[PDB]
Amino acid sequence: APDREKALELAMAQIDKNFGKGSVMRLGEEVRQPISVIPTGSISLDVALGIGGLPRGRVIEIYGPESSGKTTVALHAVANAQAAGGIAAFIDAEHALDPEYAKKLGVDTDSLLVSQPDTGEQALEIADMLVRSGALDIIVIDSVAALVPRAEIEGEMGDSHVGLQARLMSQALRKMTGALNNSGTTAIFINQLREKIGVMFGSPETTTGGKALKFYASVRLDVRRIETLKDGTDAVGNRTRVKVVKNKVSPPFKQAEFDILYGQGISREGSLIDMGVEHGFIRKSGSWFTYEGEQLGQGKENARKFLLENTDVANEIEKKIKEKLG
Repeated sequence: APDREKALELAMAQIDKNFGKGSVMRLGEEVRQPISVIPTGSISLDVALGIGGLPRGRVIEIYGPESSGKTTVALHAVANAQAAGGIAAFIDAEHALDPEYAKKLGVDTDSLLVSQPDTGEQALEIADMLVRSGALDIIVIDSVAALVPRAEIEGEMGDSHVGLQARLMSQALRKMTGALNNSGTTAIFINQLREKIGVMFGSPETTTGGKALKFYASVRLDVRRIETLKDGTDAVGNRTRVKVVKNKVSPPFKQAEFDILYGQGISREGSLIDMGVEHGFIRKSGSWFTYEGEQLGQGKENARKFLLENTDVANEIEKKIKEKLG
């Protein structure tokens, strides 16, 4: 009771000191303030990070099977970082990006830097100096599994005696991190995979590069698709679930879900309905959503419709959901 809580709180103190920001931390803390934070679009995922958005000046890794929604976030994370006089850079190595879409999210493509490395070392060296500049305030290495070494991509082997794509990543991230912090340029890395089977086995290892990325990232996000959608017709989109499996700026293991419409991507509107009920700020009168008095409609997408008609009631519902959490 006495000397205990006393010796502990003290001990941890002696820890964070010679060990980064919050090395140790109880899963039920309040967290301080990393101010610099990029809205991830989805608010659900925002409070999830505890800090409300991606911690600026750090390395983020969004990993998950295909069709999940990794970039959608990343992109948004850019659409926001941008709509604030920010400069974004997109180190593409998958040659898989669709402006039309990234435009409907809020990215200023025309003003978006987008390189296309021919080798791994290249993709990373670029991001390095393209970081020192203190200009960029967010870069997005698209596809870690794609950062193939000059070697394997130069016939001379595919491996033979190495761990290159691993030795590679490590080397980079290393001198790549110290520089990120200074320039305060948060860096997102997209990881590619294939989903579960009830209980995970698979390859938490890595696409031989992410091994290091694990220890260097300050936040890691497990973006898995949970279930598709419908509303009379066929399907307007996927609902996705993100499990923040690591976090050195707030408590980890938090959850967050939200809708990705095949059209506009994230569904702010609907993202409110969900957190609207979970926070009582809106109620259900039997599949008939209603916000104190006036009903929104029968069915999430219907209330989404109505919520998508008038910005006011929305900004209001938003207004409250945010004050009940900070």
